[PDB]
Amino acid sequence: MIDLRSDTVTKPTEEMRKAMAQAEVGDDVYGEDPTINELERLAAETFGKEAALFVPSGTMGNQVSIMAHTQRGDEVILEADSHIFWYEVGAMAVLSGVMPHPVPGKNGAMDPDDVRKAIRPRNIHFPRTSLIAIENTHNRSGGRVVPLENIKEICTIAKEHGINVHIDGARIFNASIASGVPVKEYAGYADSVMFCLSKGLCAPVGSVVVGDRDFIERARKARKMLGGGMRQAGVLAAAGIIALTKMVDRLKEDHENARFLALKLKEIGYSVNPEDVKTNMVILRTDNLKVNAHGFIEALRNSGVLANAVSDTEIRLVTHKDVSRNDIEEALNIFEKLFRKFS
Amino acid sequence: MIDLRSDTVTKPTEEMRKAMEVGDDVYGEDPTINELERLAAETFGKEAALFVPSGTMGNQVSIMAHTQRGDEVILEADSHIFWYEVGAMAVLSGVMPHPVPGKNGAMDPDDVRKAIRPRNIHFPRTSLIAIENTHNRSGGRVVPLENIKEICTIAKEHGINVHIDGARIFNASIASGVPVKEYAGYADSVMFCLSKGLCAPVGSVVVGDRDFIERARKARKMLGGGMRQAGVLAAAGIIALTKMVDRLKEDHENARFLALKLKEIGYSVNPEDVKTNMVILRTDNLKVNAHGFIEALRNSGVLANAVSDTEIRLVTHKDVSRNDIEEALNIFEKLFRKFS
Amino acid sequence: MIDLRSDTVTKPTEEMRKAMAQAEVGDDVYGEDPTINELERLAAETFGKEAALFVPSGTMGNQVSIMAHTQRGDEVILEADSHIFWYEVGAMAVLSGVMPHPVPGKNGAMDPDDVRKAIRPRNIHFPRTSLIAIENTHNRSGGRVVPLENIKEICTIAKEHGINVHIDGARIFNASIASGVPVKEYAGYADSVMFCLSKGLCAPVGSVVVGDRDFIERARKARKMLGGGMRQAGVLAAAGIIALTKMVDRLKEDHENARFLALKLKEIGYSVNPEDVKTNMVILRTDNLKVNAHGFIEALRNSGVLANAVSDTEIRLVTHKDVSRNDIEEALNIFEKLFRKFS
Amino acid sequence: MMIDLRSDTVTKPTEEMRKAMAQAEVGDDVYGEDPTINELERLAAETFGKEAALFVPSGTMGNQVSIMAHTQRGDEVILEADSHIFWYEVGAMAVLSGVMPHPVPGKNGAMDPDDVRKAIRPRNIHFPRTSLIAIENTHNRSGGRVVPLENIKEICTIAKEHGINVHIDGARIFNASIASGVPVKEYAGYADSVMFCLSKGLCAPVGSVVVGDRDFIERARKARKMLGGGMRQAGVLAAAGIIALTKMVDRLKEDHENARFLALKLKEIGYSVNPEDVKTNMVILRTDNLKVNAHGFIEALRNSGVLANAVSDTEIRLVTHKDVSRNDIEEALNIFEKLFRKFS
Ligand SMILES: [Ca+2]
Ligand SMILES: [Ca+2]
Ligand SMILES: [Ca+2]
Ligand SMILES: [Ca+2]
Ligand SMILES: [Ca+2]
Ligand SMILES: [Ca+2]
Ligand code: NA
Ligand code: NA
Repeated sequence: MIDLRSDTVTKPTEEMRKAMAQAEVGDDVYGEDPTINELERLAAETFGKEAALFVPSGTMGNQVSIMAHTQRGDEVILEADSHIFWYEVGAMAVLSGVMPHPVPGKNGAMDPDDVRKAIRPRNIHFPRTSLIAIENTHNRSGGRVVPLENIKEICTIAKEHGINVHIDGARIFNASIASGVPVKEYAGYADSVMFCLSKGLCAPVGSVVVGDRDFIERARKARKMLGGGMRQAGVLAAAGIIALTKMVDRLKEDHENARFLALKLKEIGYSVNPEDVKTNMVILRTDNLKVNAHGFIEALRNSGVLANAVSDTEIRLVTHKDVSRNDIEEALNIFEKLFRKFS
Repeated sequence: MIDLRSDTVTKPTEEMRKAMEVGDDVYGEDPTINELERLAAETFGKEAALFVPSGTMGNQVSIMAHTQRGDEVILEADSHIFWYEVGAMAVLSGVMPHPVPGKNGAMDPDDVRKAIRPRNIHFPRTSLIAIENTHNRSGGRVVPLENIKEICTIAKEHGINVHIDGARIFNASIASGVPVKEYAGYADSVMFCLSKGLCAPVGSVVVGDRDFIERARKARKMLGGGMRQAGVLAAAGIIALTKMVDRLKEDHENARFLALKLKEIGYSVNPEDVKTNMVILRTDNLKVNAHGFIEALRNSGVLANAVSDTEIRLVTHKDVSRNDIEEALNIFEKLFRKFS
Repeated sequence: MIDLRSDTVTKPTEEMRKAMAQAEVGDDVYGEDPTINELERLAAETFGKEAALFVPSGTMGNQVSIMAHTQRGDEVILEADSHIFWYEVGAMAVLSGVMPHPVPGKNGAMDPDDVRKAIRPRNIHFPRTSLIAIENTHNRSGGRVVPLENIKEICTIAKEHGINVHIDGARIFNASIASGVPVKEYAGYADSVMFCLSKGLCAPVGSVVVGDRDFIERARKARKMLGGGMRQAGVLAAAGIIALTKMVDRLKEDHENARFLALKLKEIGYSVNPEDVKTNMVILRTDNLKVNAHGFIEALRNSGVLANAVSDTEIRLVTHKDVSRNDIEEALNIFEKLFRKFS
Repeated sequence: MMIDLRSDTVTKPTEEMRKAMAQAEVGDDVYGEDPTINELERLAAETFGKEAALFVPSGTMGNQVSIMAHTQRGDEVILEADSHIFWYEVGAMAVLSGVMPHPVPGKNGAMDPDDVRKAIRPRNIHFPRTSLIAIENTHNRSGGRVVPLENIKEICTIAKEHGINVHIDGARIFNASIASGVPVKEYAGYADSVMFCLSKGLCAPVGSVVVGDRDFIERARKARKMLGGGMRQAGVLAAAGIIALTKMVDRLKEDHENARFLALKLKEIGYSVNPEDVKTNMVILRTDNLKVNAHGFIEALRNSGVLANAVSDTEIRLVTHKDVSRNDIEEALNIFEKLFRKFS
């Protein structure tokens, strides 16, 4: 089918499948897997950091980072619509015993003044603000790119207060492709960065956390506690190396396809705003249709297109490697036919 | 000094000092604690009650008794549980707060409904909604009974518990005319303070169903609130609950007078917003910010707390007489000349 | 009834009642209660430490100490039969996220070599051992006194590893009166000590934690989090000062009464060991009786004597200010009658 | 290269596994759409006679999500005093679940049922609630010892009477089964949940599986999401797991035969080992009759081409697995014989 549900559904490339088959492995618990070691070395190098740690998921990447940055009772400033707050099962409270301090943002960009104001003064009644998290290409807002200046401004505030900064860069390469800002530049204004290998980059499993050597050592211990300490994970790391080193540039194609899809959907008559499409996500409202988002998703599935409803009136369409321009053209033919039925 | 920092500074009345029969509460044998809890449960129309050393403990054992690890707790964005309880909900219960904006403590029921998490693997389970009555941060504002009723209805629909942080619920009752028993009927649990406007030296009480209170009592033991001959404290608590409620009206009168007169001097206050024992004073029209003005106030005989860089909270209580208020106003008058 | 269940049942003396009624108080949250401040000053001085913190209970005292000494995932070495492990509702795991590491002891004295062996090596699989707790006048062994030499040897081991030492001194003054070792000497070989005011010292409520200034500041914030931050607690502190300054010497009376009780129980024929009784507790075994401990407790209760069973064959008898020699004599007459019935 | 007797975790994928992983049919497991993971879980559930199963990236995660699903904050978990959950899982039970471990000493990994019974907390405000009893099968620390089915049966009876959950840390449960002749479904029949590893003796590169009732597995799956074990196209890993379960269990007998040979021969040389205690893939060697300690002996073995781990200042653990052949065992033995001349 034509899967526009998310970029998480990307499948391994033929190059990845071959590398997994001949991957050199070892027990990572002993630090003896050569491929995992190389993946971490490459990731550290790529983001200009001292060290890196491979994890089974972006969620674990964010959570081990929070654990490594905080102490029980601490508070973590984060954007009110960020993944760490909305889609990580309340893990920060259970695993680290910390409280989130949601700060509103405009498409992922928290006003530097609101962030500075959310920092807790030193008082017996108050938690200690020890971490500030920023999400780049903010998911909930529709894959928007957080301006480099916003990140730089918040980094300055953090520095003045002795507060750590973590960038949830699950889709940081999409941000870099859209903005022209190198990932090293983003990373320089953060103490840690988590980036996904299993979304737009097409690896089957995993993410990576990069940061200072001492922070990574603490995160590695947290990873062991959480259950992310695998054995011969080099099989996964082999695909990860290809994802990191060879699948970044083509993300531009996903952006082009998302924009083309949006422009054409608007032409048909669907409620979409092509001007809001900055990366690989398109938000489709169903207010003008005879059925709501849930009913329209079912009609789409019957015609060969998969998508998710994110509310009763909104559907999200996400492009990726496994959605070609031909697939986009085919999907548009289907959307055209469904508009005749449901407008 | 003229202490306007909080109503927590109230000292025991002579009758409280004399009242302060005991036993070991761990064995449930302190008769005065037992009578205090019996009286509290009766007053709020609940099955059981639990004495605790502080309102923070009262709120926290209630959260522990209402939730499981990983749950989410809907609460007002400027509520005490979120801002002034040291992140205890995350450490003690492993729960995540889900702040919802409110207008003077009143969360729009529709916003509360939208904050409830659907059943999905990525989401915590919303198991509790907390409402703070006479919302501190907004100036000791009274949350409308209709707001609480509506939220209770939503909670019922979804099978979610409701906890009322009633640290100053009697102040609310006195101002609104709504009996505390009526407020409590729309909640599963209520925590109310004995150590603030009611003048007891120590403690608060949590009221609710018998099974919830049993869970809260075990949580209290875990937290370290299981005392021995606490009847010494309970004796003052009974007097606070049974003899000190009516006079809260005097604190409201003094707060309103203070606010009215401060407005006349020229300070940035809103006398029409003052319905209980608190006055929010803004410093945007002064030459110094809240922290600087608090220091000046201290040097002239007046104690108050800054609640932000531009806001000061003034609180009245039994130990601040009308004469004290008049004396404070003379001081505020002099300081307006200096910093305006 | 004649209460031998625990020394927690002690009621305030007339002196304490007057002091509580006349207590000079203030708001302790602002550090303004003069009586709490004097009690803490006196407590610190008495234990030879720079700071102290009054708490509502010994459990809170131990738990805030654990919170202030550890970080999530740490391990706490403690005696296998200690109160922190058995009677504190699993608080160490919930509040501090730490693991207990039980070590056997002989009457509360953990073999120093066993303690050194229980310290975890630096390995990703292992928690960090950051605290060693020692209980003085170890309850479960029968109110036994831990030798100063034992604490001294453990202190040296702790210093070598950079590990903190906490003494659960709930009944430390009973230990001091029996051994002749000043409480400041026991405390000199520990980082922190918690002692109770509400047991043998007769105060109605509370305990105190003593230690270094930084540690106490962290313990004070932990106390706020747990809910032990009270307002005009000077009412309780007034009785606390009398407990500390005027009720220590008379503990020797409780020790004398416990010894007399044990000797006479042995004379009657009960299975007791007077040679093991050096403080205010007597362990009585029901081995030679036609009933188990629980059934014996019931028989005692029906005859006017209260006590607790500590196992299916052992019951604990505890003396205190509120059980006089006359009461011990009357209890013995009852014990004599019951021995004829169940022996 | 060196003879690695450090652990069975070092097993490398077989040629068949490598091909199945690279060519695995995958999908997004978060949506429950990876066909290979789904088949691995179906097969695992069936093998253990349970309704459901959950793939996890490690045995530690398997145990921890099970503890999370079986307990509430403040609960106590009875477990053997030398078990992996207590010693080698980074204190995770306290941090993740807020539960207290209640160690019960065991005899060769087996806790006496009456000691388990006595460890259950009475209902009292001072005591945590005992909600889970964990049993480790082929108990590692004692030397890969096999816990009898009757021990597990008796504990199950006690747990049922008290309404307590039972979890089997079956990291090496197939080793127990091969040695005892007891099908794994029989061990599992006396437990609410069982975690078993695919990445040790079964030779898969990554992961373990938890089996149990549908509702428990659903709760464990949500715990897995929270801990970060919710992967995407994990079918790549599951492909090797299916082969581990279907083709690598019977040969564990070879690992046991190799360990028995190793022990018998080490005894003949003069080392302090007990061949009579060796029934699975582990041999405990004490250094009591050597003029060196445990760590020093490990260093000497390393210098001679043999890798092992010290588990005490006087104990070393030798583990056999697919990647150590009988010829490798003979080589190690010949070296052990000589190093016996140097250190005795
Ligand atoms: Ca993927
Ligand atoms: Ca007061
Ligand atoms: Ca007492
Ligand atoms: Ca007499
Ligand atoms: Ca392996
Ligand atoms: Ca050979
Ligand atoms: Na911590
Ligand atoms: Na729970």
